[PDB]
Amino acid sequence: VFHAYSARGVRNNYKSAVGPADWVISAVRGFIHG
Repeated sequence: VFHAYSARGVRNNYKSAVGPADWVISAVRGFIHG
């Protein structure tokens, strides 16, 4: 399909994974200095 979707919802769901992404990325950069 290519209309029944909702980009405004897909992205809105992405910004979510971004929340924890800070932890994951934080652990990466945090371990780098480890």
